[PDB]
Amino acid sequence: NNVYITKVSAFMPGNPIDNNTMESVLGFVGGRPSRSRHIVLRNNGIKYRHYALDPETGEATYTSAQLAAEAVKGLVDEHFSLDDMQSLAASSGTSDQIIPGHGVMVHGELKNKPCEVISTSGACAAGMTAMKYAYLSVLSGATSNAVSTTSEVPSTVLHARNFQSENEARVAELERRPEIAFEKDFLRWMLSDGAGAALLENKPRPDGVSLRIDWIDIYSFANEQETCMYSGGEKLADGSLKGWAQMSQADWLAYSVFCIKQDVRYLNERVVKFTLTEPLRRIVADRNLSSESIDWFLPHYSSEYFRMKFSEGLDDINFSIEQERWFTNLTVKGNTGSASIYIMLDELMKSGKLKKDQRLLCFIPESARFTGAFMHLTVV
Amino acid sequence: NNVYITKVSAFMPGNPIDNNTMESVLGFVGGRPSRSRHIVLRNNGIKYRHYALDPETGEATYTSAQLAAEAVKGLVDEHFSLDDMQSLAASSGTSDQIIPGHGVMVHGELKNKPCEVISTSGACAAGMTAMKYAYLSVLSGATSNAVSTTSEVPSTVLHARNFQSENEARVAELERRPEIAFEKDFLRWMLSDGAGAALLENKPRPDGVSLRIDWIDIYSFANEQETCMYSGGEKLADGSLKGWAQMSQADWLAYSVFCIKQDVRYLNERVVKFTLTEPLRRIVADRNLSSESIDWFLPHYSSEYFRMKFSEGLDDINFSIEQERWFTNLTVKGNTGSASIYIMLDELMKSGKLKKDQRLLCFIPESARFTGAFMHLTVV
Repeated sequence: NNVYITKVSAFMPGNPIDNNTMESVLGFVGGRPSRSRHIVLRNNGIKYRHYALDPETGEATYTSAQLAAEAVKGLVDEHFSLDDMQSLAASSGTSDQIIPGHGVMVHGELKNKPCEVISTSGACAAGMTAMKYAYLSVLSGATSNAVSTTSEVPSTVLHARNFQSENEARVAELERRPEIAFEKDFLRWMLSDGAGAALLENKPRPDGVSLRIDWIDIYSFANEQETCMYSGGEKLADGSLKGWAQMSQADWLAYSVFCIKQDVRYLNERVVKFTLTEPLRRIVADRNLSSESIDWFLPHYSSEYFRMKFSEGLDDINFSIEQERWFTNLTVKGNTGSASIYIMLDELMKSGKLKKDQRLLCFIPESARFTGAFMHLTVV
Repeated sequence: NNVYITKVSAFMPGNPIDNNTMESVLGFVGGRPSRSRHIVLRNNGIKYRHYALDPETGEATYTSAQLAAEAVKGLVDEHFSLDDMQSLAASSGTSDQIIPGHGVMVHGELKNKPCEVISTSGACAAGMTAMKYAYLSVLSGATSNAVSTTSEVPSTVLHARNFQSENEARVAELERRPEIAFEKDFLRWMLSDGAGAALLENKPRPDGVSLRIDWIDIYSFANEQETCMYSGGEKLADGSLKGWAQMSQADWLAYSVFCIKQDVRYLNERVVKFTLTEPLRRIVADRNLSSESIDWFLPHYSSEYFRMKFSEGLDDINFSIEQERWFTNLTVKGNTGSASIYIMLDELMKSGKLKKDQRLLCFIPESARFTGAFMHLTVV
């Protein structure tokens, strides 16, 4: 009983948007430009990204459910139609609503016949917990195929309108040039929109390359790490997170409780050890891994600032992988959060660089409260 | 390989609250008592329920993460300790925050050692997609045990404070009737708080009874049914759902965008067909089931009004099951959403009424956008 990725699909809304255009798309808070955009862009290295926003009108061009539906429809070919789907697992850190779950909204867009639909939640790793669900479904024999998909439209919550009531509130407290906290403004030049999907099957395709999933290992370090990326709440001085419904309605607006925030200094101190080295050293030992066997390393490292910090982490645990074997399109596609690993896998599989028997290691960290997800693939 | 539920656990916050006491815990909107509470209670037949709310001082007694952690802790005994957990799958229709996912917040409360943590999302069926993830983990051989847990604290969003800006906006608009619509007040007398947890293992336990999971089948009918229960958005005239981030910040408050709403006429028209009869007649045909072979039917039917309507649905597909084989504790535990099936299973496994070889059919509908989840169990 084996599981193979036989088709991957990526969908980026609209056109690539360069560093000089992006602020006009995401808007000015309180009539003024962002103070730190320039150095955020310099540190993260990202040069283009996509937003599900109309360039001329600023209207939304895709809900999160539509974006995911577009990616799933990219899996359809002569070997697979939507109605063949035996199980659909979907996630989005930026779901359009709180209830219903994201997956049934995607099913509503796809309109394929009644089938099993699962939603996973969280952030960067949620696309990988959806993929592991789909993997387990086929591996166990519950189904002979499954589809996982994830989508991200943080443009919905990064646009300047998401901070207007906060700006107006500080103007009623008479401050002259109020600026939103860096913990809020920072993610606005980091996160962008994208969606991916994967078809998993219990036999490889007759022609072309398939990727056998050998395993998917996931570890949470929330038992001792604090929340680090959060929305729908506010992080307290003691490190705990206060949920939005424990705050007053007035405060939701005055503090932008529903925008995405990052405890940047805490991230910087702990992301490498508690998303990479602590889980990977466990997995290396338990599975008897050799870094020399890995032909392709696909890391979602979010920001050029962390590329070599993660590489140092691999060194510290005797699992060095030279930059020549690292594959990523972060700089050109954007940090699409949970979709990043799908947008990487999509390009590598369609590139023609893969060779039979080659081995792939996928690393998907989630700084939200420090999860590391890892997947080992073998080309067949 | 096989999967056994070897322990179930349930946690109700606080003391049972009766029909006369409940509105003082949940509050008046705009100083006036609710006009619909009496008939909603008349129709749902519920007499007790629990809220994670201090009844003297009104403050929260458990977050959703804490409520689930209390349930997971109920699983611990001489045969299982928290650190033996190879996988945790958690869900909540009322997560404390949007990011991170509910599961890693549960882990942060439990503080057990690093392990795999997965979150599922949605409403009533999300407890069962979480359980099916745990079941597939053990069925596939990925792990030898797994824990699923779900928690509900709708009290956080049903309290009167969640409607106070809309009341003010309706007073300010000079509405002849300033009360909030039935579609927003209805669920305040329907939904209540509770959590459950289940331990799944690849061998039964020697002492006492175990429940072998024969299968879990799930169907979504969102391909043709509109959204029906929803929060963090609003239903448009054309039946689509507009997500909260597409609405102005002022409208979030003016219209209570983040409260839980239900389209009651659409619910009443469609919930029996598209959560019970359409999925179950598929399951019955595919697995060649006979209603005569089921010793215990455990249905989450939410309201007395629907008990015989679901029973009628069984008749329509020639799967009649008479009331003496139904097991529920709704009237005395409340409608706890996704937790309901855990709270039914907890009582039944502890009642001593289960005999070896008896067969259980669990039915968990989700009206949110019409999913039916079904689980078949055999006492060993």
